[PDB]
Amino acid sequence: GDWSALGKLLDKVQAYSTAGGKVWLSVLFIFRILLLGTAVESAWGDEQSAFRCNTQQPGCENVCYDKSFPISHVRFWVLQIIFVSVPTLLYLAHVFYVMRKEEKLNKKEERGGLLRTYIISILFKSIFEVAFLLIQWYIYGFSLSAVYTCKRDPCPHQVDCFLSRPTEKTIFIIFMLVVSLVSLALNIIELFYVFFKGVKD
Amino acid sequence: GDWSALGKLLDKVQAYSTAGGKVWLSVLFIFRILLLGTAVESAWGDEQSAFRCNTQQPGCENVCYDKSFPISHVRFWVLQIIFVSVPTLLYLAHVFYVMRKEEKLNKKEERGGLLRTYIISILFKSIFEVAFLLIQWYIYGFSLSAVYTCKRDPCPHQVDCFLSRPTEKTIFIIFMLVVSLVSLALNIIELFYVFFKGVKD
Amino acid sequence: GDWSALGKLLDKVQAYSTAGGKVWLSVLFIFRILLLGTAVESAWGDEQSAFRCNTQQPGCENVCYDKSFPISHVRFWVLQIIFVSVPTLLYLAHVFYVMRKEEKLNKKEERGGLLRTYIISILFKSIFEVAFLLIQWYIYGFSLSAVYTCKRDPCPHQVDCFLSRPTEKTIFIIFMLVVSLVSLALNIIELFYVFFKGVKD
Amino acid sequence: GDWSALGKLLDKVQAYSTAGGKVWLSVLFIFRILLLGTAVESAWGDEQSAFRCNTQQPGCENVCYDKSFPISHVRFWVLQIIFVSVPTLLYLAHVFYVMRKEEKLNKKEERGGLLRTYIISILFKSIFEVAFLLIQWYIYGFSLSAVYTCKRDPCPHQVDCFLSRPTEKTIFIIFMLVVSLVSLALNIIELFYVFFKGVKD
Amino acid sequence: GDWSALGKLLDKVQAYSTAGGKVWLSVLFIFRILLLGTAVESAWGDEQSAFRCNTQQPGCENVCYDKSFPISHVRFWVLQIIFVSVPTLLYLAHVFYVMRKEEKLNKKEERGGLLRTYIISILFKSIFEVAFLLIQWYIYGFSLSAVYTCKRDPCPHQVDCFLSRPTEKTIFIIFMLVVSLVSLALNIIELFYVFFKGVKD
Amino acid sequence: GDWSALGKLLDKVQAYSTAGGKVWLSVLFIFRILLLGTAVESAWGDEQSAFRCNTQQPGCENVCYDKSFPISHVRFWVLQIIFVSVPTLLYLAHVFYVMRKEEKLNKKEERGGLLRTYIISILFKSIFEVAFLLIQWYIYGFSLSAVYTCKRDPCPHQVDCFLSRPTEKTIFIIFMLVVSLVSLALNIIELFYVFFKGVKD
Ligand SMILES: CC(C)CCC[C@@H](C)[C@H]1CC[C@H]2[C@@H]3CC=C4C[C@@H](OC(=O)CCC(=O)O)CC[C@]4(C)[C@H]3CC[C@]12C
Ligand SMILES: CC(C)CCC[C@@H](C)[C@H]1CC[C@H]2[C@@H]3CC=C4C[C@@H](OC(=O)CCC(=O)O)CC[C@]4(C)[C@H]3CC[C@]12C
Ligand SMILES: CC(C)CCC[C@@H](C)[C@H]1CC[C@H]2[C@@H]3CC=C4C[C@@H](OC(=O)CCC(=O)O)CC[C@]4(C)[C@H]3CC[C@]12C
Ligand SMILES: CC(C)CCC[C@@H](C)[C@H]1CC[C@H]2[C@@H]3CC=C4C[C@@H](OC(=O)CCC(=O)O)CC[C@]4(C)[C@H]3CC[C@]12C
Ligand SMILES: CC(C)CCC[C@@H](C)[C@H]1CC[C@H]2[C@@H]3CC=C4C[C@@H](OC(=O)CCC(=O)O)CC[C@]4(C)[C@H]3CC[C@]12C
Ligand SMILES: CC(C)CCC[C@@H](C)[C@H]1CC[C@H]2[C@@H]3CC=C4C[C@@H](OC(=O)CCC(=O)O)CC[C@]4(C)[C@H]3CC[C@]12C
Repeated sequence: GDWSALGKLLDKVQAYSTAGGKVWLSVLFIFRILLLGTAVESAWGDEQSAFRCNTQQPGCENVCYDKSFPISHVRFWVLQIIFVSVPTLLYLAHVFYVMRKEEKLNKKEERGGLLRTYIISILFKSIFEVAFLLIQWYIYGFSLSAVYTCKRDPCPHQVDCFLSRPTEKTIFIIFMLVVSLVSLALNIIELFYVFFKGVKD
Repeated sequence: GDWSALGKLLDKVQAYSTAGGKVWLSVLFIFRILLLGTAVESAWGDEQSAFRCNTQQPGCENVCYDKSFPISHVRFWVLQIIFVSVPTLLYLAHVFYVMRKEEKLNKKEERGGLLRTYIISILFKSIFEVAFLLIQWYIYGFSLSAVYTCKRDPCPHQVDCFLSRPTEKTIFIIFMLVVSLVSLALNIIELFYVFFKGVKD
Repeated sequence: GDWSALGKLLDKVQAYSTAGGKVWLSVLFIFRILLLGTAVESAWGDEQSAFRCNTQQPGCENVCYDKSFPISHVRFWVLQIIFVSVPTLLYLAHVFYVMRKEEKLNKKEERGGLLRTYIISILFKSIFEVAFLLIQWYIYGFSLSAVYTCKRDPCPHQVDCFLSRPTEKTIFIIFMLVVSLVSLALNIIELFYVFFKGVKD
Repeated sequence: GDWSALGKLLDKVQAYSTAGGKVWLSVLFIFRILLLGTAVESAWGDEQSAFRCNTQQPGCENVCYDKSFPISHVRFWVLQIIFVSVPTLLYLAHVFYVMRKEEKLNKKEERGGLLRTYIISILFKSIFEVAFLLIQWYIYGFSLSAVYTCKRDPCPHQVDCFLSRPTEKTIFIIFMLVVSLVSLALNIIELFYVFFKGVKD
Repeated sequence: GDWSALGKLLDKVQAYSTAGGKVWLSVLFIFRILLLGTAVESAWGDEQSAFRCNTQQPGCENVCYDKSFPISHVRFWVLQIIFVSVPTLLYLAHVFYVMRKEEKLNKKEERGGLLRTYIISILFKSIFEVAFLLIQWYIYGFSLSAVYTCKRDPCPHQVDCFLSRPTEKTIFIIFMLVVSLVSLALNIIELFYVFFKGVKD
Repeated sequence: GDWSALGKLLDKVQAYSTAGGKVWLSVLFIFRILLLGTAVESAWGDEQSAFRCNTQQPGCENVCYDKSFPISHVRFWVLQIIFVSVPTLLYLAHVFYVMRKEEKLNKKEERGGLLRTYIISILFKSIFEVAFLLIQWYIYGFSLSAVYTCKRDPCPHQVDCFLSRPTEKTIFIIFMLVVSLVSLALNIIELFYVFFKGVKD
């Protein structure tokens, strides 16, 4: 029977949030982490072993693979999720510490103080997710072709290379895209609601 | 001695369900997850290493494997199970939050409100499972042959490829099919019972 | 100090069982699962990598391996153990739920009802284990030879193939066989005892 | 504060044992399991990949490896340790159940009964460990040579094969041998003490 | 309900630290360990398997790889993080032991004593992190080129070698660099604050 | 709230030890185990796969590798740490059992007894660590060269072999050496202190 303080912190951290938004956002986060950890990781098990190019020059395949894939999508998604998860942890730690400070102050002596930080965290999450989506659109796009052309030294003129299981990777990319879009929509809806309620004072 | 609240939530979430259906559905879910995680995963350990085609052109085997298997069945099953498991988690979280809200309201002051969401969750589970079954029937069918014909560029005209342990994969596919059929039958029986009882008011 | 209810359920679920049979069956189950998970799994680490056939035709080894081994014994044993473990879990869940229902009924108001299901579970376990043993006898037998003859297309006429470490696999097969025989004997002894006691009323 | 019953069972199960023998036997068991699980397992990581024979006939190396090593020592040690650990678990379960039965009997009503089983367990442990040691002496001996001669079909006349890191395996075999000898000595000392005390009545 | 002593130790160990610095430093440490353990480790999965040099002499690639990479960056980062984490653990253990000693002393009898050690720990952390950064700058720099020249025996004159995915490794190196810079800035800010407050007495 | 007995045992087992030595020794042990388990294990991931010798005779590389490395350093370090950790566990178990015996004796009835064993454990730890260090100095030394000469049958006259990443292994060997030296110094300081205090009576 030592769950009262945890419940108190949980209910105090959810003051200004919508009744429905909490469950949707939590289950979306859980779905994202489960999908990232369970099966999509094995799809990128063989990123370079099965990658072959049609040439005889040794060492050309390494540089061609480097140029084709500047960074694997799995680690990009990991960075995205950790960067969208950090601000909530910061907010939780800050509110926990200030609550303990207030508890000590009231034990010894037996708007905007919190909403501003909440809005800052929400806008940071939104801007980070939209920036990551824009970067992914700019670098890789949202389609993969099984044939790639490589024109980097020391490979002569042009060479051809083939990827592995492009359809599966494309499907998973689309899934991550739609999940991120849903997350952005939920965050912007929450921000609109809180701002609309704050206008009415 | 901190299990009273968990038991209260567990008994409150099982209000309108049948006496017998709960145990059957729970053990079916446990059997499905155990079978998916324990042994069937190792059967797909070598999906592309042992896959060989009878040709000398480099790079043809990659595209032939891509065309033969647009998506591995294991990850399809993982997506199916997570999509049929999410709505129950949503329902549980929603009922937990509303119960906490009612507890706070009654502490400070010392049909269809829930059945509609229950029916929505049941119908969502049924439609998702039947849609996944229909998609699996449409794409892969329910039989695998050890010999496949590939007619994709840059392979000349037609080439032949061989899979690995098709009989074992076919057996596991049939097992998953019958498990899904049992799940659908249980869900439709529960829906029929609850609707029949609701007709009598 | 929250183990009283678990102990109550444990002692209530063991009403009609013999004093000695409980420990023997439990330790047999633990021994079986430990042996299956600890060391025998590594013996089947290389099932197809070390399997070689004496031919030059590409792709013949895959179909020959498929025909030689329709299904690996490890996954067959996993299916057998899960199918002999499910009915006990069903019985436990059912008795737990009915006990909670009776507790609620008696709180608000401050033979064959269970033996039939017990006998059904025992007979189901016995019939499933004997069926699995019969299937294993019919398909694989209980001996493995290091040399196998393959006569399947597209391999010409007949080819020869060699397995790996047949003696170790044979020893483990014999071990699993004797364990299953002991389990069947214990189950039939329990059934005989309970029926003999029920005859005397 | 729910450790009183566990302590009661622990002190009741250690009635007739020596004051010093308990700690020595327990730490010996812990040392054995830690050594088996931590580092010696990796030494047998490459049992067949690095095993090479000096021939050109395909498939001869498989049968030669099978004949050279009928069973890996690691799994033999696992079987030995599980077979010497089971009887103590049986004794603990039996004494726990009879203690619960006596507790229920005394709640409702508010030598050789145990020593015989104890001696049976001790003698079973001793006979099993000595039998395993004798079998290991009879089959593998206690020395490994880096060169082995194979005279099994279909290899012509005689062929030569080489093992991997024989010195390390020999050292670990000697370590397991001395640990087993210490265990046997401790068990026989305990049996001698208990019999000598029982003679005096 | 056994968390009071842990909370007491946690609040006593955070006496002289800033209100804001605690959460920032803790979340920075958590982010660092999560990034090190989650995804960056897999990027160095193939450090030597994919490393190829353009030559025919056997054994030259080993020495060229040894000369190119005196030590992998992952283990260097592990050493850095463990060396910057040890002093805080030492401080925590020391304060815990002295608090227990004082508790015993006061039970039986029913500035600079701690700040000096705190400052020592802070300066040790700062000097260790700056030393590690300087060493990394001196040895590897902060850029990797896909082509390397090797001039070590027994390779004739000069040979060329190619690395793998240099861009990803460079990105992760930059990430670790900026994280370390942030950590150093936070530590120096904390030291400046505590010294400035100690000047005023 | 069930930590009082554990704290009592912890404070009673630390009677004669120095105030400062406890934390230093504990953190040294934690650092050693963390370093052994975290990163140094992966450095020996490829001990035999990358080891190549300049010859054409099959099977010579196996015996040359066996002669070059009689035993891997990682398992030697594991044996060293387990052998220096066992005596403390023995002392803890013995003091726990005698404390329980005294508690039972005083409940029913409502120098050198411990220091000798403490000194025995300390001297055993010191002698074991110094013996392991001497053995490591005698067998492997403290330096590794990338080129090794092999003169064992059936290799003709002399052959040359190359190791992998010798610099990293040398650095880790030096690290383990200095850690062991620090441990020996701490143990001898503790022994000197306790003997000096015991002289004064
Ligand atoms: C070992 C794990 C399984 C449990 C211990 C860690 C948890 C207490 C932490 C880790 C990650 C946290 C989550 C990280 C991100 C978010 C998104 C966050 O989104 C919001 O709705 C914004 C803040 C709010 O409205 O509460 C809600 C909290 C949540 C689910 C956090 C809840 C608390 C979690 C589960
Ligand atoms: C770490 C794990 C082992 C325990 C912590 C998580 C559990 C509390 C959750 C995770 C998955 C949940 C299950 C996911 C899906 C379902 C199907 C669901 O199906 C129904 O019968 C519909 C709803 C109902 O009638 O209760 C019943 C609840 C159950 C078993 C859930 C029960 C609660 C579970 C076990
Ligand atoms: C995470 C694990 C280690 C603990 C949580 C799960 C256990 C509470 C369950 C899982 C598997 C169950 C076992 C599965 C099969 C059987 C065989 C069954 O056989 C019988 O004797 C028939 C029924 C009876 O007489 O009780 C006895 C119960 C037992 C050991 C079950 C006891 C309860 C177990 C250990
Ligand atoms: C998950 C694990 C770490 C804890 C849960 C299981 C333990 C409660 C069991 C598992 C294995 C058991 C051990 C298996 C074998 C033995 C040898 C046995 O040898 C004897 O001295 C004979 C019997 C006696 O004199 O008590 C003593 C008990 C012991 C250590 C057992 C003690 C209880 C153990 C640790
Ligand atoms: C099994 C794990 C997940 C929990 C058990 C171990 C923790 C109790 C320890 C392990 C590592 C420790 C951390 C290691 C390093 C630091 C940095 C340290 O930096 C400071 O702010 C300096 C000291 C202070 O101001 O408190 C703060 C404590 C913290 C987070 C420690 C807090 C306590 C931790 C989490
Ligand atoms: C699952 C693990 C993380 C916790 C359960 C096991 C611990 C209770 C044991 C396992 C290893 C033990 C350690 C092994 C070796 C030593 C060295 C030993 O060195 C001394 O200072 C000598 C004895 C003393 O002065 O106390 C101190 C105790 C300690 C840290 C032991 C403390 C208790 C430990 C952590």
